[PDB]
Amino acid sequence: MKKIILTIGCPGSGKSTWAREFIAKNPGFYNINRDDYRQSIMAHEERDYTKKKEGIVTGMQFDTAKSILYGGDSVKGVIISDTNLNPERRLAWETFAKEYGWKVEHKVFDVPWTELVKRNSKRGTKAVPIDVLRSMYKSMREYLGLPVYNGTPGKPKAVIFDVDGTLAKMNGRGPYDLEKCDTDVINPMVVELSKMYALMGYQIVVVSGRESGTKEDPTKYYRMTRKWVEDIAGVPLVMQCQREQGDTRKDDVVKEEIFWKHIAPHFDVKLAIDDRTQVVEMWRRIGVECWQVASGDF
Amino acid sequence: MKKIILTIGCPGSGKSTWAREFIAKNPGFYNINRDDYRQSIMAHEERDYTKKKEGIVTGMQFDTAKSILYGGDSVKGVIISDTNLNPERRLAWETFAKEYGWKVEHKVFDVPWTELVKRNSKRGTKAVPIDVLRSMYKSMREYLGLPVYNGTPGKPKAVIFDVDGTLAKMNGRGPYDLEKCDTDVINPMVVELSKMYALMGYQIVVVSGRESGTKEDPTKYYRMTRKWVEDIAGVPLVMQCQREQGDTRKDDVVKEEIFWKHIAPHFDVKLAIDDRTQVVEMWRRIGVECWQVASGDF
Amino acid sequence: MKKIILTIGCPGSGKSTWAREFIAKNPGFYNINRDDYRQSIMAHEERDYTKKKEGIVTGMQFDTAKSILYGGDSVKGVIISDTNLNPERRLAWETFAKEYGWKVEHKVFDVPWTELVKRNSKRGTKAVPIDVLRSMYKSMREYLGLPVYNGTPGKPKAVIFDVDGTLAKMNGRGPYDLEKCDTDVINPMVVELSKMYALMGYQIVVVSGRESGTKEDPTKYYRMTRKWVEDIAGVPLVMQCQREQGDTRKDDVVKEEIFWKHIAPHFDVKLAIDDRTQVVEMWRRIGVECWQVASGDF
Amino acid sequence: MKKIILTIGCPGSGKSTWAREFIAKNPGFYNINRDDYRQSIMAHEERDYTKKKEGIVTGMQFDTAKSILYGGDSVKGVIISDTNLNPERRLAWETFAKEYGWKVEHKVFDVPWTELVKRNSKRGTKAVPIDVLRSMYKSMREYLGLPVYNGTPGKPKAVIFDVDGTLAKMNGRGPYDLEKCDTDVINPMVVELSKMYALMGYQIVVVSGRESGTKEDPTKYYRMTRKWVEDIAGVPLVMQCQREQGDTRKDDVVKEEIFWKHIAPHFDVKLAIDDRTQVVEMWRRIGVECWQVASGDF
Ligand SMILES: Nc1ncnc2c1ncn2[C@@H]1O[C@H](COP(=O)(O)OP(=O)(O)O)[C@@H](O)[C@H]1O
Ligand SMILES: Nc1ncnc2c1ncn2[C@@H]1O[C@H](COP(=O)(O)OP(=O)(O)O)[C@@H](O)[C@H]1O
Ligand SMILES: Nc1ncnc2c1ncn2[C@@H]1O[C@H](COP(=O)(O)OP(=O)(O)O)[C@@H](O)[C@H]1O
Ligand SMILES: Nc1ncnc2c1ncn2[C@@H]1O[C@H](COP(=O)(O)OP(=O)(O)O)[C@@H](O)[C@H]1O
Repeated sequence: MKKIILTIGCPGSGKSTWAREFIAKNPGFYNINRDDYRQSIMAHEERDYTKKKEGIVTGMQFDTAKSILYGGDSVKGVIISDTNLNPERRLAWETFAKEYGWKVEHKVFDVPWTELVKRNSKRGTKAVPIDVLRSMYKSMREYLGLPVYNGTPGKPKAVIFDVDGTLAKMNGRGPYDLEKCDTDVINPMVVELSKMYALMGYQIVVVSGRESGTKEDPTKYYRMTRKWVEDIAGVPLVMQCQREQGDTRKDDVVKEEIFWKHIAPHFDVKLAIDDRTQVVEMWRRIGVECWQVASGDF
Repeated sequence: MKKIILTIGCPGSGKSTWAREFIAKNPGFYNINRDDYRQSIMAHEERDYTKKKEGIVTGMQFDTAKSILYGGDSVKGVIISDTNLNPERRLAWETFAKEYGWKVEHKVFDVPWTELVKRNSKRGTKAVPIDVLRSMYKSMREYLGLPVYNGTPGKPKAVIFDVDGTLAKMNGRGPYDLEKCDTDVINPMVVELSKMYALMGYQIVVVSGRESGTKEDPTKYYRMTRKWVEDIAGVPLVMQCQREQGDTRKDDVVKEEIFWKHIAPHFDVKLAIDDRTQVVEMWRRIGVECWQVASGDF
Repeated sequence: MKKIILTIGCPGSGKSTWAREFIAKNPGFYNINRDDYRQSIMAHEERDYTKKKEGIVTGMQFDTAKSILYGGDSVKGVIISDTNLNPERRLAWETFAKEYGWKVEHKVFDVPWTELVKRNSKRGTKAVPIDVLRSMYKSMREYLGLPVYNGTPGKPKAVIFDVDGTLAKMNGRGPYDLEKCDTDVINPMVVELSKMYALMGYQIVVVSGRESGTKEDPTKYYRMTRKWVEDIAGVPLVMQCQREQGDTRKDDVVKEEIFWKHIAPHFDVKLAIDDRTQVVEMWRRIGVECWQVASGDF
Repeated sequence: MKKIILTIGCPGSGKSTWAREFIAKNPGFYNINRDDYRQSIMAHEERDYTKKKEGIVTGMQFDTAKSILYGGDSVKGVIISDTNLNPERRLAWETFAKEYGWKVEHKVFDVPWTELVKRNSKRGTKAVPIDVLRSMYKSMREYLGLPVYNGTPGKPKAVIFDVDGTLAKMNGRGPYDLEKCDTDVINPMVVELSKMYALMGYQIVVVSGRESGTKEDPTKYYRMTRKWVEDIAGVPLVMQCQREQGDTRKDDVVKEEIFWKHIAPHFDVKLAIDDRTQVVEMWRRIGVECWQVASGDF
C-alpha cells in the first residue's frame, strides 16, 4: 500500500528538515503541510486564528493527499509534516487511510524540552510563544504515554525542596564548584518556609542536582550538603535524594527519575519548591505543583 | 458573483506584495499560488521540472479554488497570484469560472524590462534565470498586445546603427557630457561594417539616444553628432534619428517610439547594430535582429 | 564641537534602526558598533567570550572615533550604537571626549520589559538569552535612576498575595470576564500558605490587576474580589489594593505604582506570591523576593 | 613572523567562507574586512561611494591590523578578506608589513567566470552589478598573469565565426543532439556577413564547441559541420577548429585553448562573431572584439 507518514513532534523538533532529506532520498514521496497552506492562503501574513481558515487548510490537506496518493506505481506515499499532536486529527488521518486503503506510519521526533526551548528562541519569525510550546510538549508526552503524578494515597503528605538556589544561595564560589558549597548562606524566607510546613505536619523531602561526589569519594558532596542542611539551615528533612556520582544527564531527567523511584511511592507529594526553570517546568509538567522562588534561567 | 482574480506579470513585478496588501484590506479574499504549492510538496527543495508535479500543483489550485469559493456570503473571492502568462492556462481559469458561475478579473503588473532585471538580480534564491525572465516578458508583451515587427514590404532594406558605443567609443570625456562628444574616436570595425553594407545596397539609418540638444539650442548635439558621423566616421547615412530635447524617458522607450514613427514605415529594416544591453534587448524583442558589438551593461 | 552620541538601551530597543535613520537624514555622522566589530574579526562566527577579543573591539572603537572625529568641517559626529549600559564604559567615553575636546550626548531608548522580551523572542540568531536581557534591563533601570526597594524599617512585616492565578484559579469563565469571577475556586496550597503566614504574624496584603469595576459601578469587581477572598478563601488580609476603574495600563506598571503609593510606606514587605510572569519579573526587579506559583506566560 | 593573509578573488569566490573556517580551525587569527567596516559606519545602508568614507575604512583596516598583530605570542596573524584586486592596495599591504616586520601571504580563490556569474545572480542584496563583476574578473586575470591578445603582426587578418547559433540556427532538433545538426538552417544575415568579409580580403576562420565526434567515430560531427558550412552556408573558410572528441570542459576553456594553439599564431584576428554569452565574454576579455548576434544565455 501507499504510505501516509505523519510526523509527530513539537515545533522545532526537526520535522521539516527530515521531510526534505527523506524526499531527496526516496523518489515517489510528497509533502503536505498545514503551514505551507496557512501562510499561502493569506499571502504570507506574519504568523503573529479562524475556525473557517483552519477548515480550508484541512480540506486542502486531504484533497491533496487523495490526488497524490492516486498517481501511478510511481507514487510511494505522502508525508504530513505537521505537529500532529492533536489526537482527534491523528485518528482522522487513520480512518481516512483505512477507507481508501492506504497505510499510516508515524515518524516521531522526541526532542528534550530544553532543546525545544533553545531552538525555539532562535526560530526568528517562526518562533512560537512559550505557552503554546509548553502545550505542544504536554501533548507530545501524552502521545509517548509518559507518566503524570496524581498523588500517593495512604502515604504521608510531603513538600519537596531543592537546595542550590532554593534553600541556599551562594557566598562567592561558582556553579559546579561544590568543593566550597559548605560556604553557602541560607535563603531566609525559603528556609523558614520548610520549617513552617514541618510544623503543619508535612514531610520535608530534600532533592539536589549536585553530583553526590567524586570517583574516589562518591558521597563527598552528598555529605557536605546534608551537613549544610542540618547544621546551617536547620531543615528537618525526612529524606535527602541527590544526583548519583558519575551521572552526567540533565538535572531535568535526573530529578524525575529520582522522583518516581524514591519519592512518589513513599510520599503523597503536594508541592515542590525549586528555582531552576527547566526543573520547575519538569515538576509542573508531571503533575506536581511547583513554586519558583527566584530567577532560574541557567 | 465571487471573483477569481488572476495576477498577470513577470516574476518580481509585485504580484505577491499586492496580494498580501489586498487581502489585508479586503476580508473574504484568499490566495492560491502554484509556488507555495511547488515548494511545499517538495519540502522546500531549492528551486534550482516534472510534468507530474505540475499536474499535482494544478489540481491543488483548482480544488482549492472550488472549496474556498463555496464558503458562505463571507467569501468574496480568490487571488491566483501566479504569473499567469501562459494563454492556455488563463483560458482554463475562465472556462472553469464560467461552468461554476464565478467571475474572472485580471490585476496586471506591467513593470518595465529594466526594472524587472534590476529587481530580479537582487531576488536572491528566488531570482530567475535571465532567459526564462526574457521569455516571461515576451509573453507579457503578447498579453498586452504590443507590436512585433515583421518587415516593411515594398520598402528599401536597411540596417540601423547606434552611435555612442557603436560607431564611436569615447576619448576621455564621460557618459552624458555631450558637449565634448565631438572628440569621440571611431570604432574601426563597426564603422567599416556600415560602409560594407552601403556597398551591398542597404540603407544606413543612424539612431542615437543622445538628447538632441539643450533648451536654448534644441539641436546642439544632433548637429555635432551629424557632423561627427559625416566628417569623422564617413558613414553614408540616409537618415538620422535622435532623442528629442527635453525627453527624459529611457533609451529603451525612446528608440522604439523613434522606430515605429520614423523608420518602420520607410524601411525594410533587416538588422540593428547597438551596444547598450537594454536597447539590444528591445531590438530583438520587437522582432529586429540585433548584434551587440561590445559590453553595454550601463 | 563634534558630537559623540551614545545610544543607551537594552538589545532590541531600536538603537540600530534609529542610527541608520539618523545618518540617512544628517550627513556628517558615522556609526561605531562593538558588534559589527565583534562579528567581523571572527569572520562572523555565530554569536552562541575572551577578555582579549573585547580588548580589540574596544581599541577599534576609540581609534575609529579619533580618525572620524578629525575629518574636516564635514564631520559632525559619531554614534556609538552599543547598549552602553556598563557605567564604567560610559564614563570612559566621556573622559575620552573631554581630553580631545568633543561633546558627549545620549540617545535613550527606554522600551518596556514586556516589549523587550516580545521583540527578543523574534530576533532569530540575534536573540539574546533571557538572563542577559534581564541583566541589561536591570542596568537600564539603574541608568534611569528607577527605585529599588530595600525594606521599610519600623513597619510591620508583610507578604503580598495576588488573586487571579494565585489565590484563585478559574472554574470555566475566561480571562477578562470578571462578571463571573465570583465562581473561581481556591488554589488550596496557596490559600493555605497565606493562613500559615498570618499565624507567623505577617500582615497579608492582597493585590489584583483586575479592574476595580465599570464606569457606572467603579468597584463592582473590587467588591466581588473582596467577598471572594473573605467568604471563599478565608484569607485574613489587612489591605486589598486593586487596579483602578478605567486604568488601561499593563499589570506591570499598575502593580508597581500601587506598591510605592499604598504598600511600601506602611509595610516591611518581605515576600510577594504571584503567577503572571511579567509581574513576577517586576517584583524581583524592584527588590521584592517573589515566588511564582504556576505558569504565567500570558 | 606574524602573517598578514590577503585573500585574492572576485566577489562570491568563497573568501569569507574560507576565512571563517580557517579562523575556526586556527586560533590566533583575526579577520579584517573593508566591508564589515563599510556597512558598519553607515549603520548598514543598503549597498545600492565617497573618497572620504573609503579613506576611513582604509584607516580602520591598518589601525586594526597594527593593534591585533601586536598581541602576545597568542596572535598568529590577520586575514584581509577583501577582493584585494587593486594592485596598488596589495602593494600598500606589503610595504606596510615590511616596515613593521610582518610577513604577507596570499590565499587565492580562482573561480571560473561562469561560476562567479551563477553565484552572483543568487547573492541577493549582496549581489554585485555585472559590470563591476566583469571588472573584478579582469583584474583577477591580470593578477594571475593570464594572456591578453594584441594582434599577430605579419599574419593575414581574419574574422572568427562560431557555428551553432551564429552561422546556423536549428530546425527542430535540440542542443547536444548533433546527430541531426545537418538539418540546421542558415542565419541569413550572419552567413551573408562572412561572405562580405571574404570579399574584403579577410580570412574566415570557423570555430565550434560541438564535440568533433564519438568514441568510435571521432570526427563524425566535425565532418557534418564542415559539409554543412560548405554545401549549405557556402562559407569560404580557411580553417575549421572544433572541440576534440571526449573533451568535456566548458566551451569557455575549449575555445580559448583552440584560439592560442591554432589561430593566434597564424592569423591577425580582428573580430569574432558568436552567440553564447560565456563565449562572447571570453572573446572580449582576452582582447578580441566580439559581436553577439543573438541571445545566448545558455
Ligand atoms: N539536530 C539539530 N541541531 C541543531 N538545530 C536543529 C537540529 N534540528 C533542527 N534544528 C533547527 O531547528 C529549527 C526547526 O526546524 P524544522 O526542521 O522545520 O522543525 P519543525 O518542522 O519540526 O518545526 C530549524 O531552524 C533547524 O535548523
Ligand atoms: N515598487 C517596488 N520598488 C522596489 N522593489 C519592489 C517593488 N515592488 C516589489 N519590489 C521587490 O521585488 C521583489 C518581487 O516580489 P513579489 O512581490 O513577490 O513579486 P512577484 O510575486 O510578482 O514575483 C520583492 O523582493 C520586492 O520587495
Ligand atoms: N517600534 C518597533 N516596533 C516593532 N518592532 C521594532 C520596533 N523597533 C525595533 N523593532 C524590531 O526589534 C529588533 C531590534 O532591532 P535594532 O534596531 O537593531 O535594536 P538594537 O540595535 O537596540 O538591538 C529589530 O528586528 C526591529 O525590526
Ligand atoms: N563551492 C561553492 N559552491 C556553491 N556555492 C558557494 C561555494 N562557495 C561559496 N558559495 C556561495 O557564494 C556566495 C559567496 O560567499 P563568500 O564566501 O562571502 O564569498 P566572497 O567573500 O568571496 O564574496 C555565498 O552565498 C556562498 O554560500
